Amino acid sequence: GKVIRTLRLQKEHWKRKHHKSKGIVGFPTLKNCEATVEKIVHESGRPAPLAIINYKKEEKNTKGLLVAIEGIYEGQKIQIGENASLELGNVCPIKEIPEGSLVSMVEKKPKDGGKYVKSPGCYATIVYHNKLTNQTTIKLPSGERVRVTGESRALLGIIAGGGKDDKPLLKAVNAYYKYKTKGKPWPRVRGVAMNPVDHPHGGGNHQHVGHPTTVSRNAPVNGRVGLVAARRTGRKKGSRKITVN
RNA sequence: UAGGGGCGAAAGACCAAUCGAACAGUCUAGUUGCUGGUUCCCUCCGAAAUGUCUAUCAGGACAGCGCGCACGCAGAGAGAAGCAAGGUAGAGCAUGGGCCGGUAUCCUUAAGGAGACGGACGAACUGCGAAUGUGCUUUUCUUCUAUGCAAGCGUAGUGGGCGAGUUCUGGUAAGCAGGACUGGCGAAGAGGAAUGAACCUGGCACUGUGCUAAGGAACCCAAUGUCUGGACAGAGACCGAAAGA
RNA sequence: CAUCUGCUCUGAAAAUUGAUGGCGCUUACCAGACAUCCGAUGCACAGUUAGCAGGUAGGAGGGCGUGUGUCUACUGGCGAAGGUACCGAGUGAUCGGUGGUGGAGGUAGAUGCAGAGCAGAUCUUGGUGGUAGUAGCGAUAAUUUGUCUUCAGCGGCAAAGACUGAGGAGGAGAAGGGUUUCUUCUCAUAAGAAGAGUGAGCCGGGUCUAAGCGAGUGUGUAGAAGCAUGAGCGAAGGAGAAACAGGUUGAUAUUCCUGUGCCUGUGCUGUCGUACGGCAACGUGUAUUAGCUUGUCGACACGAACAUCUAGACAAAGCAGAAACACCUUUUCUGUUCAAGGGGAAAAAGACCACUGAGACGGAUCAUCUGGCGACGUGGUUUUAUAUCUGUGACCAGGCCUGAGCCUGGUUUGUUGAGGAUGGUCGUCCAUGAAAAGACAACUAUAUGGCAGCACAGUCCGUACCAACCGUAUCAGGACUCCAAGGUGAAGAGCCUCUAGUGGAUGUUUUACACAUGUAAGGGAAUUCGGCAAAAUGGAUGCGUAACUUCGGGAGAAGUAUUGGUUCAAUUGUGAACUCAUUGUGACAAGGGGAAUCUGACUGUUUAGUAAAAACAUAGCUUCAUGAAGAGAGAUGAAGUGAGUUCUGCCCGGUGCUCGGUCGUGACACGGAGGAAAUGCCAGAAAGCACGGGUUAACGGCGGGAGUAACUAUGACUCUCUUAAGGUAGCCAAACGCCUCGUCAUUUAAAUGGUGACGCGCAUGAAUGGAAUGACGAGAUUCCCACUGUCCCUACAUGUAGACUAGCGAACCCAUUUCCAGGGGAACGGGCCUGGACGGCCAGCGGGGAAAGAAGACCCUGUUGAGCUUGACUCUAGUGUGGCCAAGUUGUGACGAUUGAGGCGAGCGCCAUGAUCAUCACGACACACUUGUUUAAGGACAAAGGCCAGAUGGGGAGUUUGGCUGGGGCGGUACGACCACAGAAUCAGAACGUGGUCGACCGAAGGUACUCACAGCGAGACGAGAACACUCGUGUAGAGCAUAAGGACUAAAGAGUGCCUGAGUGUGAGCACUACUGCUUGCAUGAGGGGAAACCCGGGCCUAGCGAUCCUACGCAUACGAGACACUUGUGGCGUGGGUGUCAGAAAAGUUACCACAGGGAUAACUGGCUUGUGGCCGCCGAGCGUAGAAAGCGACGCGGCUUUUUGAUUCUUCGAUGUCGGCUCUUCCUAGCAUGGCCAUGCAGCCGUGGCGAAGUGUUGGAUUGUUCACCCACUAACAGGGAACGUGAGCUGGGUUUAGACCGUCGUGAGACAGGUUAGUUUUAUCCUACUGUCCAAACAGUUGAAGGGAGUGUGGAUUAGUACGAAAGGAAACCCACACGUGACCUCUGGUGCAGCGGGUGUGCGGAAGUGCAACUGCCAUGCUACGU
RNA sequence: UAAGGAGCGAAGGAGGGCUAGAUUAUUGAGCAGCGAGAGGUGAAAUUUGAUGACCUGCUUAGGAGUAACAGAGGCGAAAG
Repeated sequence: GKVIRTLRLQKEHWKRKHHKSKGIVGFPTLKNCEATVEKIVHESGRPAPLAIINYKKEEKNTKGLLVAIEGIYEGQKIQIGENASLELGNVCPIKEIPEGSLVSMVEKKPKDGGKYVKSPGCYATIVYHNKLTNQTTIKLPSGERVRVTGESRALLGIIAGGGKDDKPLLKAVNAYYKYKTKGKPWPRVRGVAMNPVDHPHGGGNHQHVGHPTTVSRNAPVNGRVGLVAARRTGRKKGSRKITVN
């Protein structure tokens, strides 16, 4: 047969375009700074708003981008790095923040610029500090617990734009605007409605799959469709998670 | 974004009147056990549609039947006369299978059974047995025979057949399917059955005079009349049963 | 009288008209005989001749002709070759001469070399016919008259008549074209030839940057591709310094000329400058370069309402000129202009500054709103149009003259108003709506800078025209944009007009059949698969509006009434009166409505060119995988179901996916033992596999049999088999039910239909999603109201073609000689044989030419393909897993490998610890390697490369998927062997002919020598019986012989008993159609067997139990071995084993309804032919039955025929094509007689019937369900018989069924896919030829006639009278003449319907100044003549 | 007014809403010790344990609750 939809959309001419982008998002590199928030802006592909910051490096003014936490305003002064106060919207070394606190834009290793929590409405929880090894345990929004060194930086607050998934998209055109900038195929034609030249689920005198939909992790790429390496299937209840800090 | 690739609100849709794999050009005069065609005259000879093996059944090869060149040469698609083998037609029912009825007598019953016998029968019953056909010897056995036979060598076509008379098997039968024997049409014209591949007479270089065949002889149409019996039905010359006055 | 033989007779019925061959024959027949004649390519005689003589496929011998070579002989201007008429020679292929034409070359003989002879190939190229002066040439607005040319153009010009109608058939640009544009001449004409024509600082290109492309360099590659970075490039419609009026040419113009300007720079001469004002909001002053830095401009979505301006359009008055006047009118028409640049208001809308000090309150918008972070008020500051003036006069209208110049006007007011411009507000979004070049301000330094005059400069390329573009063209198609008047009306709708633009194949009143349209008595879907098509409804205003519902909707529900003109009131609500001959959204424009069911939620999308859908999409719902990112779990990808409401039961046995451990297996490397060494051997061994768990909103799956309740039925209850679990809740003859047209109710006169119920449901059912509704479908289906030419049943009229005529002018197709009936024939003839008939012409028509299209698409065959699937065969990319490979450095412990000095148990193995090399975790440093944490972080790990080895692998690649066969498939095996039967008494001998057997078994069931029988039957012998052991007599096999069938065997070949391993070893010859195989037989040998010996034995009493080349295993002796020699491996020879059952021997699964190619009537799906089982119809006999009684009527059990209208059986004709079911329409034939006419019998009183005979003239209907033929009901009737003609009839129609490609359901399949199972959507081409048929002319002067031959026509019902009669116990109950009607036939318009071309009238919208006369769009009342039936 | 409503003074109650804290207990994980059974009942089986249960230490993570004092005691319109 021919090449499936899933492979074609991974070729280079289909990658997302950057022509409307504001810049690369991430923290400054300097040990200490005082910054001012210049503007709060929407960026074409992203639902969380961005804040433009201004800080001096040598004598010269320089500009950066952060993801906005909820409760900043244009004109606010913010303090970055060691010796910053625990005030909403400051950036601090993680070892300085008390247990049970909520944080965003956490660095996985020092000076990486911030990864981890970046989507609207999300946060992470500080669950443990180890005074020997200088590690800290953070609980991520998937439920995963990960350990990071005390020298990493983090932003104090919750990411702006929460609640967005409460309102249903009642019409086809509303879905159109949401997926127009994403990589997923919309509208999505079902594999059982294709001919066998186009998809492993195609063909036959009734619409059916005909073979089990759970497939191996090591299966060849042009036929790896369906539920890939599923441990279980169906709507029944699972089992207890195992937890360590 | 480009061909075993694209693109698809999915129809195998669309990608320059081309898409269940584009166009241009080359390899390439790709291959073909299958269809079509294959160019002058006269003379002489003249088939086969069967057997064995084949991923064989619309094809091959080997053998059998033609022709050419021919070393050589007592032979013959016919009879007699001695001699073998055969189990069909007819005939029979003696081992085996198998239908109906029995006198005297016998056994029991007071029923039935057996029976000295008669009638009816078999592709896989036989005690007897033809005609026709087959083989052996003898030219020291009639009759024919050189314009004849012919080892050997080289090489062709053929390997869908069909029909008549006599017979057979399967089938209600069939211008049906399948065998055997002797001549045909295939590859055969001419005269006759009004017409007809195969039926009757009878086998063809080219002319002329006579005669016959088969079939005809009022007229169409070359040749026709006679004698004796039957027969009356718009009958017969061409044409159907059991049953009948 | 009874039998038998001959001829006649009865049994004896088929579809166009018919066949002893015809006409005829009764003395042309049947049977028995007789005469002699006619008749072959045969026979006789005679010529010619080698004479011996037919011939396909095929084979051989001798000759004729063509282009060129070598030689010999000749020839041509006193006319060569060629070509054309005649004449001679040869059996023939061919050859020779004569007369005209032609104008320079040509042969005869013998040999040599070949591109060496045509009727055909749907042959190749070129040229020409018939058809044929024919088919056609005419969609759109429309044309007439005069006059000149033209020389014969509806060409030009005047006057009329029309049309596009400002979302134009008008005026311009772009893409595309490229001289098509202008002048002259000529026809050569959508034709040529010769010239001429496009002028810029201010218009556009050359500039900037979007999405993006990229030279070079780095890395890579055999070279490439690719990847990282990046000079340069990327918009004639995005950003982008500065121009406008009026004139002029045959053709250019914001480009030329005149006038008035502007931008960017340069230079001269004058003339001034180095600062101030306001509480402030800010002003006055035309101001230099340069630089940091901060900001602004360039610089931006959609939608709605409200202001203001400008084009435009109206109406009054003034003047100037036009139109109209039988009448009337100060009625009607055209005009009334002002650019860029300069100067400049009031106004409206917002910002802001000073004073002031406000509320349970003031201000303010069409709408939101607004104020102590300062309201109202009073005075100011600033930003954004426009009117008006100047632009020095141009331009327009009119008058007077004129081959030129003068003169006069261009004045005032009101209403409205964009489809253009601008301003400040408001709404929407999980969508927030480009960059850069180039500018400007503030701040800091620095200063000869501003203005006026005059002068200079600004390169290069494009510039004509389009109705001329792409479709083979002068093609009804396609193709990016701009400007836009008046009336009617909501409206750049339709209809009518102004500005501007427009047109030719000719004449004829022109039948039939058409194509676009009108109208119709009475009836109203009766029509048809189906209301398909048409009709009906229609705008605005008011009254009045149901079920159900997600509460939004349904809803314009439905149902009803009103509407013109005039003259008034009243001011947006509307009222009232008067008036008209059909009435008023008058033309144009403009919904039919209701009740239910199946199905998809909705708007949206799709097979360009047969499918618009129930299919796809969609919002919502659920599952899966991941902490990797230029992205970071409210994320990023993969699947399934299909909005909302309400539910979503049970199963982890199989298959898959996933998790955990090894107990076993499982590669290469790395080790070990041995040997002179190679080859082998042993260990070792990840992941996988196996094993144990999880998982169905994963693939999917979800039962049988018996009994049992006070009538019968049914079974809550019991028992029994069975499993992974035995279909829960719901729903149903449903788009899913075979039987099936299921049963009951309702709808109709009548229901294969619809709806409601019921349910052991062939084969319903739960995100392979189940069930109940709303709103919305060009979706499928049933019914009702309105409405109608769909129909009964057709008639009349209009336009355009068509017929005839002038001008112009083709194609398909074609072996052609073409009237029928029967016969035969390749089984349906135009042509052949025997009969019936025989002409040409013009216009129509569709019976035939199995008419033309196109090497049948269905079906089979080919050792021909391609797309797609998987549990087919053999490989492969990707993904995982192991060991090894760039000398990192140094610590600690550990297991392991190798050998000593210790200890235990009757020097052994076992237990202690001490030295020698690798080596697995763990630490701590920095040097390889990694990362924009980069003057940095990690770190010998990772990540990325390389060489070998295992695992997985329809993601892909190649290929295969036997044969015979009463077509193929499914089934069997007639595919290798053996016996019997038949195949007309040797042997042989076919069919999916008949009855069967084989793929082995046995140390004896083999070899030998000797002994004796057997199966039964008749007597005996205790228990002991039907049947126990023992005896005597008979006993030709009635028994046995392992295993089919046949043959064979008696002191044995059978049953016993003894001994043996001949079921030896070498090597020959033969038989069965004879290779393999099986058997028969010769000679030589054994320290061979059995027997006294003669004799016998190298398997089974005989006929069946089996297999090549190459490779490999074993036995046997004799060989070979590379320069030489020794050994371990190897190679030769003979013979046996390991195996091919498709058995004279390849290594192999499906599907195509998406399909291709070569062929086949060697072979299926129609018709025809042969047959007639089965279907239908008729005879013979007489057992019984009929109230008696064979036979009025019947007729068992048996027996003989006919028919082709049923279905089989067979495969002769057609696969380079004979259009396939039913209906509609129309004609003819048959009889086996339903009605109607004449008769005979009766169990015939009469009435009504029943059985038969001669007879085919005239009849045999309207409907409901269904695609039906068929069936079954209702209504009528004299009666509602049965059939044929290529299952009559598609260049006659229709297209409901079946049978291409889309899609749903059930059952089957792992799947692609299947299903004489159900459902819905699905392109019907061409006559102009010949012949037939229908009419028309000629053959046939004119007037009057004749009648050969051909055609043919009237059929039936009722009433009255006989008559309440005959006849019958009664009840009942018949038989001419006359009159009324229906159907059919032929005519006719006096009457009555219908139609409206000629004729008279009326109104609506808009044109010609009014009235009168009238155009266009079309509407409407009456109606001559004519034609017609619903009339006579 | 030994009818009602407004108000003053000192005091009492598990009456109600909110904010910030608490002693144990029951489960779950981590690590350490030990080396065979634990659980449950009238009596037992499903079941769990050498991948170390049970029991004893130390760490942690959550979400409920307020024992004994506590009564013919108190409060509220009742539910509480």
